[PDB]
Amino acid sequence: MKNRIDPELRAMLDMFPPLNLDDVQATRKAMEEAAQLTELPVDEEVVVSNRMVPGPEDNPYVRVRIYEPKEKIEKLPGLLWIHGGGYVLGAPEGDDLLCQRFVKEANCVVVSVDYRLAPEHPYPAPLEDCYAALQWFAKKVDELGVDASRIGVGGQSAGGGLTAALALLARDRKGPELCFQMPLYPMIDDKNNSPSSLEITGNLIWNHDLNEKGWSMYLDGKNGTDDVPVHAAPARATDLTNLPYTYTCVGQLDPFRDETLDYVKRLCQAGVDVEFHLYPGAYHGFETLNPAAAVSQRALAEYVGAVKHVLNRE
Amino acid sequence: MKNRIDPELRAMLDMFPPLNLDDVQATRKAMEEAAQLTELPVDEEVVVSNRMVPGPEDNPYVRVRIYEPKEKIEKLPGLLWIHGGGYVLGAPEGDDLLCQRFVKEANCVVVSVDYRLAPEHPYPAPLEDCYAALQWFAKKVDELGVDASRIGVGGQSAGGGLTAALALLARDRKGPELCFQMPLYPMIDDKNNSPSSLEITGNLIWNHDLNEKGWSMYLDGKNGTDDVPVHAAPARATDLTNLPYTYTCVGQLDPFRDETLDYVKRLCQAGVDVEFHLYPGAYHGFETLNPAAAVSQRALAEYVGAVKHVLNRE
Ligand SMILES: [Mg+2]
Repeated sequence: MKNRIDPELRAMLDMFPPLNLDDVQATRKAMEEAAQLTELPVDEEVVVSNRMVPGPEDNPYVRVRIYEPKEKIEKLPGLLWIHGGGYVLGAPEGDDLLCQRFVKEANCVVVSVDYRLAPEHPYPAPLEDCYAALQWFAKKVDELGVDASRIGVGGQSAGGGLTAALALLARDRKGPELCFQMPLYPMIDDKNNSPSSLEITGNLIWNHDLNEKGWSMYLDGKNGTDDVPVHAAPARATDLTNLPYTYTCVGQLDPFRDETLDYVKRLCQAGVDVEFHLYPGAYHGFETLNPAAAVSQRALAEYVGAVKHVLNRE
Repeated sequence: MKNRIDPELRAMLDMFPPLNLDDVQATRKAMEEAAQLTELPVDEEVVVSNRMVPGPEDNPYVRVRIYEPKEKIEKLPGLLWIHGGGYVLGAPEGDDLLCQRFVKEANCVVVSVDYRLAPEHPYPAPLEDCYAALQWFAKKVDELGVDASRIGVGGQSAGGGLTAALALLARDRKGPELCFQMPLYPMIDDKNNSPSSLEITGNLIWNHDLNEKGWSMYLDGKNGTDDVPVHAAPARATDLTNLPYTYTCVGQLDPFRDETLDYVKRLCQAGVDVEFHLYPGAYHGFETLNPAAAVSQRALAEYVGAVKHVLNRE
């Protein structure tokens, strides 16, 4: 698709080998080796810690990674953050730069979830870990210096899917209150049969074949069948009423373009307040892979600004 | 729920006397008298001129209003601008401030069409006047100091519908080349039956009842029937292939929300480059009516920036 891709995004596609989910163990080991080569500096304005918190009943405690301002004088809003990786890869540490940016620009506390991964822990384990982390965050607002009426949830890709699912689950459980959801370019349609999901086939970071493998591992082979609940695949939701204010965005060359457009359309029809941005010439994860690109800098500034505006509004 | 309107947009909406299209002749006479009580915006960096250009067979001359930089030392891109007004109101002069902004920020020549209005001149008259203006603009690029490979078209509301229609018509006629289309919150679906159209019924600048009247006058009572060509109502297009790079945006509380989302989706599926922004809490024409509002300033800067980016790239 070379001619369709923004020129500032092309060079990074050649710079890294196409992702492979035929060997998930090997892919995770490779990503962890990459992570060790690229360690962030300490940012002196943001204090980062890990904590073990009670998990879902009869399940392991959940690790969360907490980012807070070095100086707290007044009560702050909160953001639950959920990393991506197809439901099968990833760790909170991968998103330290962005979480530190949300703390500094939104003046908030971020709690990032180390959810269990598929295929070892399929649905509902990853979502229940996110829900346990949200319960802990709401319960500990005293100690964190947070306002429980100003907690939102956000994430990218599979983490965006878990964000949209968690907003539905917390609504349905009269669960902790959420003031905002930011399901960025979210993996929400297990059927993998939208035109955009079918069209994106090659080395464009995420594609139809990767999506098929991630959904198969998350849903233990029930992907695409009638035996998939709304909380596993939010595209299946028919009742989107009484969900939180939503910000999302997607690149037009992301396989998730069409499911994202459809979710936005249905949220608006359900009376949910939505801001949505479709970016031209842009593939999945463009803004994380190409930080120097003008379109990446516009996209990052806008969704950091959404967190700042919505979590702090009167 | 008026609580869903952005607080910065509320005060102008209560001062807005609700539009009445039961007597279009009386409404135009009123708007022209209002215009005469206020001097038109001038700008020392922009030179404004009026020209009569050959029209369709129907209307041998069409007036265009031309905005250019005071200092032209190189070849510039061009923007054909199409004002809004429901197909039944308006004149180029109403958009002088925004056309001057495109000249100054995009460093372009703007040609704004004084198209014939419905119901006196129903479809196809308004679109054929725009097409005649585009033919003249392409023909006179050497005289205007414009690059024929860098001409776009843009407009708002009914002008956005004419923009989308003119991109289809120029494609179909192998008509002058367009490098960009900017059909902002465009009036493109004559059926007036989308969920967003039925949702927006009150005093929110444009609504279901006004939309029915504008379409009935533009299409001489054939609105909603099988007797409506794609060039009269671009929502009817099934072939969106080979259309120019598109920017569009819409407020969530605009009746055009759903038809705008659906056209964006179909453009992307046809392989057209598209940027789209949905703004929360925002009604039709918010950014023109509320220049002080933060969401207005973001929206205006983004679509002025799209003109600048797309007309000057490569
Ligand atoms: Mg299948």
